[PDB]
Amino acid sequence: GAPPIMGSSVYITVELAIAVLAILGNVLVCWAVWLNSNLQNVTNYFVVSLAAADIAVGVLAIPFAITISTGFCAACHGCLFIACFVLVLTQSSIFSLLAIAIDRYIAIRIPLRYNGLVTGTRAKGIIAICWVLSFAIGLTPMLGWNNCGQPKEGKNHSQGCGEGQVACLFEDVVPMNYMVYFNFFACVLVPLLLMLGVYLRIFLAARRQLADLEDNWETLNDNLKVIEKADNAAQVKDALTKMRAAALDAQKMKDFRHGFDILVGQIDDALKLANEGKVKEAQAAAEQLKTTRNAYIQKYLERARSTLQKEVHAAKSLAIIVGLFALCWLPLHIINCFTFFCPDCSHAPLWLMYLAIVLSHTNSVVNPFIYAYRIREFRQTFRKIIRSHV
Ligand SMILES: CC(C)CCC[C@@H](C)CCC[C@@H](C)CCC[C@@H](C)CCCC(=O)OC[C@@H](O)[C@@H](O)CO
Ligand SMILES: CC(C)CCC[C@@H](C)CCC[C@@H](C)CCC[C@@H](C)CCCC(=O)OC[C@@H](O)[C@@H](O)CO
Ligand SMILES: CC(C)CCC[C@@H](C)[C@H]1CC[C@H]2[C@@H]3CC=C4C[C@@H](O)CC[C@]4(C)[C@H]3CC[C@]12C
Ligand SMILES: CC(C)CCC[C@@H](C)[C@H]1CC[C@H]2[C@@H]3CC=C4C[C@@H](O)CC[C@]4(C)[C@H]3CC[C@]12C
Ligand SMILES: CC(C)CCC[C@@H](C)[C@H]1CC[C@H]2[C@@H]3CC=C4C[C@@H](O)CC[C@]4(C)[C@H]3CC[C@]12C
Ligand SMILES: Nc1nc(NCCc2ccc(O)cc2)nc2nc(-c3ccco3)nn12
Ligand SMILES: CCCCCCCCCCCCCCCCCC
Ligand SMILES: CCCCCCCCCCCCCCCCCC
Ligand SMILES: CCCCCCCCCCCCCCCCCC
Ligand SMILES: CCCCCCCCCCCCCCC
Ligand SMILES: CCCCCCCCCCCCCCC
Ligand SMILES: CCCCCCCCCCCCCCC
Ligand SMILES: CCCCCCCCCCCCCCC
Ligand SMILES: CCCCCCCCCCCCCCC
Ligand SMILES: CCCCCCCCCCCCCCC
Ligand SMILES: CCCCCCCCCCCCC
Ligand SMILES: CCCCCCCCCCCCC
Ligand SMILES: CCCCCCCCCCCCC
Ligand SMILES: CCCCCCCCCCCC
Ligand SMILES: CCCCCCCCCCC
Ligand SMILES: CCCCCCCCCC
Ligand SMILES: CCCCCCCC
Ligand SMILES: CCCCCCCC
Ligand SMILES: CCCCCCCC
Ligand SMILES: CCCCCC
Ligand code: NA
Repeated sequence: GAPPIMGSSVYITVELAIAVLAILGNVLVCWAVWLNSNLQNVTNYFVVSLAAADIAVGVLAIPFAITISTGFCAACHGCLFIACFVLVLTQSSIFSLLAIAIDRYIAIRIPLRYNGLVTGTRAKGIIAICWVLSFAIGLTPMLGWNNCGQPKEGKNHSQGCGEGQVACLFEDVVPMNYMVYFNFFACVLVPLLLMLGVYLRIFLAARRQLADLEDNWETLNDNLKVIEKADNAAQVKDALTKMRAAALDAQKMKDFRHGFDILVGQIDDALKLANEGKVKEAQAAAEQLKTTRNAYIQKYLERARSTLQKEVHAAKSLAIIVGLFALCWLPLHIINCFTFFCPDCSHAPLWLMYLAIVLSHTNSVVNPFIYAYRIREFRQTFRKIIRSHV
């Protein structure tokens, strides 16, 4: 086989390239949120926590990955810290992605309660708790779920390690049952399936809200046509009963309120005429509603639709981030499943292990590109920072 330094040189060069780009792009994200008060909202506090975890991949996890590739002699607990630190950063990423999804689900489900429920102060406390939990989950092997008690004595003596020392190789110190059942199934796949569930629920909520606005609108217009081609008070009365219910529903901001006030008032004016049997006076009064609709109600309808469409576009952008996380991490998890569940299978070759490691690290480069492409407020801020400060 080719001298191992040759494959190592390629691996290390690739890891350093990824580290440089992870740091630069994620620093830009943080700098943008810092500069632009329009980016300073609770959603973007989780974006910043996620960017911090990605900067720590370039600054720490990649140098650790380079180190552990050598199989250097180390105290087994020092070795575990180097092997497991990236699991803390990845767990922190999962908590941030889950928080973003739930945040967007609260914003679309109860918009009026959002600002008083989801505050900056609460977000900061959740981020701190999530970072503590990420340390506890990713460094669980350091608590004694590890192979330090069953060292590879042949590798230890071949590499010349001292006493209490092991050849520091990931799959010699970190148990595969930890990596498959605890890390992958419980701590990554369950949260990814939950996020999939939350985004589903966001898109279902948006679609139901957009459908309800269109139905209210159509109830308005159809009942207007019922009233026109009507032939007695009872008919005009029944339609105006529908319209009034529909109009109070659409209502649920001074220029807005004046609109629904006029409309409801006109509906009651025409209701009083109908109840008095005055059918043509009722119909004339109902014809008035058309100018209230054209001048106020169509404006509110188009603004509510535009807000919901923006929320759908934003939820697609954030879900793409989750999909790219899944694409970059699953290969390594799936290889661990083959290693663990298929002892009769040939182990994935080294070149494939290193490709899957590098792919996982590339995930710390991509988020700044998704933001620049998909989110106008980020792209415009990145442009200002690059033109001005470079
Ligand atoms: C990547 C780049 C674009 C930016 C990096 C920024 C800076 C701050 C990186 C900092 C790197 C350090 C944290 C690296 C730590 C390296 C440690 C883990 C190396 C350990 C090697 C060691 O212990 O020596 C080996 C022998 O001592 C052993 O065989 C005997 O005990
Ligand atoms: C995010 C996505 C949209 C795009 C991601 C792009 C991905 C595929 C990264 C591309 C990099 C590769 C084309 C090149 C990497 C080649 C590396 C993995 C070769 C390593 C060879 C190897 O096995 O060396 C290690 C061993 O020889 C041993 O010495 C221990 O280091
Ligand atoms: C602020 C940032 C830069 C601090 C980074 C400190 C890092 C590099 C320190 C903290 C704990 C350290 C480890 C502690 C113990 C051991 C076991 C020893 O047998 C080999 C070195 C090794 C594996 C150390 C490597 C360096 C290490 C990982
Ligand atoms: C999430 C997307 C990108 C799917 C990627 C699936 C990857 C991880 C799959 C596709 C084919 C798979 C390989 C197919 C066959 C073998 C041979 C066996 O002896 C060890 C596992 C190994 C080497 C598998 C590892 C995982 C593998 C590389
Ligand atoms: C993509 C998300 C939603 C699901 C993840 C699917 C994972 C857990 C699946 C996909 C392919 C599966 C593997 C397919 C084939 C084998 C070989 C068998 O001898 C042991 C089980 C094993 C190794 C499976 C383990 C679980 C596995 C890796
Ligand atoms: N299985 C595994 N191996 C390694 N590194 C060692 C690659 C290797 C595997 C076998 C061998 O004999 C020599 C080297 N890093 C690893 N990182 C992860 C990981 C992180 C998150 C999910 O899986 N899994 N993983
Ligand atoms: C991109 C800047 C320069 C890139 C670094 C060059 C890579 C050469 C370093 C080789 C060191 C190898 C150490 C031992 C590896 C053996 C692992 C089995
Ligand atoms: C918002 C600021 C981020 C806060 C980060 C602080 C994290 C401190 C370290 C966590 C301590 C947990 C210890 C559990 C693992 C012990 C294994 C040796
Ligand atoms: C296993 C599910 C993975 C599916 C991937 C979803 C991503 C879709 C990509 C379309 C939109 C991408 C926007 C910009 C792409 C830049 C990539 C660096
Ligand atoms: C070896 C380093 C790998 C980093 C690859 C990251 C890809 C990010 C997407 C860039 C797309 C830019 C297209 C511009 C037209
Ligand atoms: C402010 C952080 C700068 C840290 C630079 C650390 C460089 C680490 C070199 C490791 C040498 C290990 C060689 C073993 C003999
Ligand atoms: C900054 C406030 C401290 C946060 C306290 C974390 C509470 C931990 C509760 C149970 C821990 C379960 C860890 C799973 C391994
Ligand atoms: C054999 C070395 C083990 C070191 C573990 C000592 C620290 C206690 C762990 C407390 C974790 C609390 C985190 C909050 C859930
Ligand atoms: C989302 C699917 C998760 C389920 C994957 C579980 C696979 C268990 C594999 C058992 C293999 C047993 C091998 C014995 C020879
Ligand atoms: C990084 C994940 C995608 C990798 C796709 C490559 C598939 C080739 C697998 C062949 C390896 C077979 C070796 C076993 C003897
Ligand atoms: C705007 C409030 C968000 C604060 C998030 C900062 C996260 C920093 C954690 C650093 C841990 C790296 C090891
Ligand atoms: C309100 C915006 C504040 C930006 C916080 C920057 C956090 C960067 C921490 C990176 C740590 C990596 C070592
Ligand atoms: C006594 C040698 C092995 C002990 C391993 C300690 C690693 C954890 C300390 C790191 C501190 C983080 C800043
Ligand atoms: C600039 C960052 C330097 C990368 C750290 C390389 C550490 C490799 C250690 C080899 C252990 C014997
Ligand atoms: C991979 C993104 C490239 C960023 C271009 C330069 C921005 C500099 C940020 C400050 C360190
Ligand atoms: C575990 C991550 C969940 C974060 C939820 C988002 C805000 C809720 C505050 C009441
Ligand atoms: C592997 C399941 C997670 C995928 C979620 C992506 C949403 C489009
Ligand atoms: C259903 C799980 C039992 C199989 C365990 C296989 C571990 C090699
Ligand atoms: C024996 C090496 C085959 C594949 C090399 C890696 C592809 C990028
Ligand atoms: C210049 C960095 C060299 C990488 C470690 C051998
Ligand atoms: Na990450």
